[PDB]
Amino acid sequence: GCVSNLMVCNLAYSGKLEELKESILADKSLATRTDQDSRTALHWACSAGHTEIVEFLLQLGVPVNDKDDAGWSPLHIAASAGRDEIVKALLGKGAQVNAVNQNGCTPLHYAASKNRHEIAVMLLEGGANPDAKDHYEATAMHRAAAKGNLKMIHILLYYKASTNIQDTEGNTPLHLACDEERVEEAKLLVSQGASIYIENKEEKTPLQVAKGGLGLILKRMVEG
Repeated sequence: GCVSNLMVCNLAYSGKLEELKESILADKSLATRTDQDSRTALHWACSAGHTEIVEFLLQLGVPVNDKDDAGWSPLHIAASAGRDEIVKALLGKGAQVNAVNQNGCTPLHYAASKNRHEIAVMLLEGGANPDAKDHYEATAMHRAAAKGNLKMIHILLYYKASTNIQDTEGNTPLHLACDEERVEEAKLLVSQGASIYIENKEEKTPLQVAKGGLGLILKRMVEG
């Protein structure tokens, strides 16, 4: 099905490399032409996951940090959709790992909440701010802790993410982990220095916010 009023974007999202190549080579201008969503063939290739296509466009010299209408860079799209090989190609053409979309999110926010382990690594290895805050001042850690993506928390801690940052509801990742009971998560978060003392905009602490059986575990981990 057609995703664009622009032929090339369709060709790209569909995987018609030969055709696409015929066109672009015919009108190099087509590699940068925008559509109804302000997207180029790059955006659509990244979305659909056509690596070969991304690489041809990249080597043609098209821009790698151009945002569509919602503020989505190709790296935003490659990250959110699990295109590991494409994320690699983008970082190798200098894609800005810290670009923010309209919603205040970086590529790492999406890699982190959809559990893109190998892609989170690439981003963080590529200079991604692990403490990047959205519009609610929430970080990847906030997400991982909430959803209890344990392997992801490990990754974010290896890359030096803060554990004691506060969203606009005054909540730290450890708050979130406790609120949703994430035992191993809330343990691990505090074994790396998450405060079991700090209060949200409800003067509540992580312990106050957890279902007894876990608020105790934590206090003894730190106090005993």
